[PDB]
Amino acid sequence: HHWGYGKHNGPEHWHKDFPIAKGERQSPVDIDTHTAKYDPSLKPLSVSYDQATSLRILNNGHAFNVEFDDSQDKAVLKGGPLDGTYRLIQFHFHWGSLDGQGSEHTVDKKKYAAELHLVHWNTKYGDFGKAVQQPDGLAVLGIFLKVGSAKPGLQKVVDVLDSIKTKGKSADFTNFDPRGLLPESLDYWTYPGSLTTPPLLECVTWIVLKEPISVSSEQVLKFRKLNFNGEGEPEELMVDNWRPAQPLKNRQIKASFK
Ligand SMILES: NS(=O)(=O)c1ccc(C(=O)NCc2c(F)cccc2F)cc1
Ligand SMILES: [Hg+2]
Ligand SMILES: [Zn+2]
Repeated sequence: HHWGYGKHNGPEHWHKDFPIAKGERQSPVDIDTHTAKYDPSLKPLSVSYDQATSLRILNNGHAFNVEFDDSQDKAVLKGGPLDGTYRLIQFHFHWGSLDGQGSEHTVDKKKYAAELHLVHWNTKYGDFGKAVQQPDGLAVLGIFLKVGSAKPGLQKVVDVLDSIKTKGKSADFTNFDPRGLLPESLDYWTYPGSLTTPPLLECVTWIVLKEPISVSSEQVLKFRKLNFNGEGEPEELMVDNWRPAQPLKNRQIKASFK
């Protein structure tokens, strides 16, 4: 049936319907800090989210996405290893059933409690659908979440989760500022990869921030109360919706710092 994160339809089965799962540039990967190459020609990241217009938050059965209006250059990502402008279309998280797991990428094999993905698409391609048919169509900003103190900027997201408990449910979510989810430093690692969920298209330039943000135990607890199932079906808690790290193969992870 449809792919999932369970025993019978999880990551290890995806290859059957999406053969690209065993490709050459799959994500996520483990970031070996001692092997990453400091590249002094990498420009600083430019995050312009001052004009961001959030619209809706939705539970799609795999995670919850906060969608933005990408009809024009309102919230964009430029600089870093990117060429051209990339528009923010949505952000979502991957998290675990326990605090010691949840992130997709790992640093020196270390797993974080969750990982935030800010999905952007290259404006040169006209629309998101075209962008996903190109090796440089997407840019995803990956941010790690570690359990500690509450992140004020995340609370609005946490408060609306009750409204979208089950698959298919959505709630209007305007005036949310994504800048409140950013760590203080924009230092990062970057490597060419893919979507971490089917169809696993290899169209992504991954930019993983070095500094993680802190969220309270109660904040991530609320993520865990979401459901994979739709209303009226047997309850399956939405936890551990992350894909294990893939082989790096012939790729180099570059760092923007030393
Ligand atoms: N975890 S992650 O790598 O950042 C990521 C980001 C975006 C998407 C997505 O937009 N799905 C849409 C989509 C389809 F549903 C079908 C075909 C192409 C797509 F882009 C999936 C995974
Ligand atoms: Hg592609
Ligand atoms: Zn993701």
